Amino acid sequence: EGMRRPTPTVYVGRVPIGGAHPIAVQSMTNTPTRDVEATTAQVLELHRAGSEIVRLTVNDEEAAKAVPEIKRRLLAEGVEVPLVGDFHFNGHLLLRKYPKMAEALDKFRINPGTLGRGRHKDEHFAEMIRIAMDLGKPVRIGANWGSLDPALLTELMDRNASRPEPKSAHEVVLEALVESAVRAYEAALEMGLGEDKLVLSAKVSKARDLVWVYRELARRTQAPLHLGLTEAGMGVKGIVASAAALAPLLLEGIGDTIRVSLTPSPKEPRTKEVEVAQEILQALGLRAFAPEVTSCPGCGRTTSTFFQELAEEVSRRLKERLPEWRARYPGVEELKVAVMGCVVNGPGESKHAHIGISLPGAGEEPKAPVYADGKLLTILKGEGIAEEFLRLVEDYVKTRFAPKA
Amino acid sequence: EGMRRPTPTVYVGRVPIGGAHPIAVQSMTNTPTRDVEATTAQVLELHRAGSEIVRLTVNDEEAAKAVPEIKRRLLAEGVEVPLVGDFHFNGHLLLRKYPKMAEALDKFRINPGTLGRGRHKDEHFAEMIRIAMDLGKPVRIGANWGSLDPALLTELMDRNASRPEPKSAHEVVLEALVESAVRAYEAALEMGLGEDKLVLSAKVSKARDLVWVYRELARRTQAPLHLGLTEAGMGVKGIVASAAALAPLLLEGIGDTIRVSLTPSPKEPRTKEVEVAQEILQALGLRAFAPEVTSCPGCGRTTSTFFQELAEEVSRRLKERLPEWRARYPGVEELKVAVMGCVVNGPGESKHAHIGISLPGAGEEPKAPVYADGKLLTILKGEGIAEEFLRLVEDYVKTRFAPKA
Ligand SMILES: C/C(=C\COP(=O)(O)OP(=O)(O)O)CO
Ligand SMILES: C/C(=C\COP(=O)(O)OP(=O)(O)O)CO
Ligand code: SF4
Ligand code: SF4
Repeated sequence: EGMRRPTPTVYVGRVPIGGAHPIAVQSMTNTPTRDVEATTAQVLELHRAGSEIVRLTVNDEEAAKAVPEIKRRLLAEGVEVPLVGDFHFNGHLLLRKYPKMAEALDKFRINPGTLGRGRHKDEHFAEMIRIAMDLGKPVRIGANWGSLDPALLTELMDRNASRPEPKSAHEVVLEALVESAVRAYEAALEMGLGEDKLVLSAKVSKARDLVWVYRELARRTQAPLHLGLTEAGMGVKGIVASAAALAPLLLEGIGDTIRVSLTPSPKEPRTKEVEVAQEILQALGLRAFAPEVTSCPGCGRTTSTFFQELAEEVSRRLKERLPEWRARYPGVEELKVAVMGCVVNGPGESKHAHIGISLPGAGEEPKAPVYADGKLLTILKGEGIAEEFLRLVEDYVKTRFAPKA
Repeated sequence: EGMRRPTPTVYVGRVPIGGAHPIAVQSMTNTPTRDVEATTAQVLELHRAGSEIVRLTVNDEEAAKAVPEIKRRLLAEGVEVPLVGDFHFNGHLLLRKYPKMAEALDKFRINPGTLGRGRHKDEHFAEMIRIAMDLGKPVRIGANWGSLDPALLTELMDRNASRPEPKSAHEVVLEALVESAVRAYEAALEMGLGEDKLVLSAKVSKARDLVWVYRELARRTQAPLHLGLTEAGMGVKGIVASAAALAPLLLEGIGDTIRVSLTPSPKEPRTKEVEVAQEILQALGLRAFAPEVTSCPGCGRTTSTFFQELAEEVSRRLKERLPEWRARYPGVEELKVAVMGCVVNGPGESKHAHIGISLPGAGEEPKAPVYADGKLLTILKGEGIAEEFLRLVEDYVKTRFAPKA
């Protein structure tokens, strides 16, 4: 778009991850995995909302035993969404003990910071890779600075201490995180895990750090990169931090799949993080999921209640019509609609949309121009402007995005 | 931090804008400017929420007649927030006819696309600039692709047609927008408007485009830059788009004041855009407005309702106590609190905060280790871990951010 950083293709189930493929949205469940009903339902829900890949924790024996049945229930519904198993501390134990789960999973996640501490640490690593290789499973090697390999930090602390100009302890923590991921990645390649089976990540919780980190990742490896700002937080803060962190990197062509790590409000659904990941990619023109509305903030030049109501109804109708438009009209995901408050930027901004309307603001003739494909399509006056506009959009979508050839 | 693109300082009222100064948050009212009662109220509201400068439309005579009164009322409350006047089409008439309005304002906004169409557009431009200079008022020359100079687009469209390889119609639009701001900028300086009286913007409604644009503006001029994604839209979309548009630029050191162009929902207050502007800068470490919470998404390894509720309670308490902490504890705005769901990343991430808590996972003990200043502080057990942690948080602040000198 672009342009994309070159990487081999990693297939997570039927979903290809890589530089020649769309950046894939994924998310993670928060149901107890031992609860097959709750976990199956949420996987469905996340998949429904647009999660192309879904991760779940496989944290103990009960969780592992449920994974085949969850996978069974998804398949019985024709739901071929890929499951990634999240493993910490005991990943080698469960995968060994439970081969039906290892087989059920479509990808394993390994954290090089939660393997175990020492010389059995390598064995756990090697066991997990071996099982992936025997089954032909892809692996994510994912570092996270909340669980940084202490031995590596020490080693780089030692290294940095004797540089002619030592770097800051903070910069060294980052170095050590990158180094954890890269060295684990290179160890897996040395064991013979194919380039087409290995995804990397190395997450931190501050936007400025994360850009540093993934720039080094991209520089030092060829692997597709899983990008996210971990422990993003709640509400507006969590949404903003996630977007601000990922955007500079994505605009640089770094990132091949993303997850947004929002803390849900108790009154919020787990599908919200999917919404955010989608809006990030679409805002950067890197994906198109669903029609969008470009609207002005409204100011003293337009009637506030009228305007905000019109903008809200247009966005709700688009969302309403989307399930039908997907089936009927292929390509409708790229639809861009404008709703503007007055003649200052109304017409101009409307012409940058597929279709748009500007209301007459203060000082203006009581008319509301509608533009389509850059030129005046018609002029609305009177009551029922919202529904009139939405009829124009409906016909527009039918015409521009109709199936052809 | 950084580093900041160097610029002269432009004082908007008492608010300094420039490379040597904190990036200033601003906003814009949407009340009828002629409604003194409504508009004074909203300016206070926005200033209270943290808008350091507030813009209001001055679109007509009635609007103009109100601005001196609005300013009077703000000042009688000891509120010295700078007011920016947004002018289109008739700025020269209003500024000429209503000199007290000209004086009451703290800054004038000019749009080079809404001046008039041709050579009287220069006369309108010059009158406004001349008035600004006589009063020593700062000016923003703000271009917007929703009101792009049509003669300018034609010219560059024609010029581009004769390049050995013409650019797309889209890229030229961006070209013309830069050139509109750049040309108006050099025109105003040639008129003798001071470098310390000139701020620039050139806004588009698409992130990737906005990055290209402000990179060009930054390169071709020396002026402080007002940065924003115009017509950002509603809800999560508008929030994400604003964040993703501004972050790449701010991280590059481009941008000296920001505005977030959110379309409010009818049930949301005009202050949300200020909230978002705040979160953008604090996420990138550029400002510190208020304590923040770093929290995990939660997963199958912890109990959802408890974790999400506790995280919420922490964030609400921070918000509740800040007015008190603001007076008592200088610097508390930098406070970072972590709330984590389990032992995998809990301790690590917590040790990266000022104070944080690691909760007991689905592998259980109702007890939660608390970290402060990078090390283990204590271990809470039993019921009321939530309330006990928050008492620890209050005590932490009382000690860490205690009065000094
Ligand atoms: C579950 C977990 C961390 C946060 O979920 P995250 O998607 O923020 O990070 P990671 O899993 O490291 O990619 C364990 O590292
Ligand atoms: C009111 C207005 C535009 C939108 O408010 P904006 O702050 O999004 O854009 P601008 O004012 O052009 O910097 C007039 O261009
Ligand atoms: S389009 Fe008009 S009403 Fe909307 S923000 Fe711009 S000037 Fe104000
Ligand atoms: S800290 Fe624990 S509960 Fe939270 S997301 Fe990470 S692994 Fe899951």
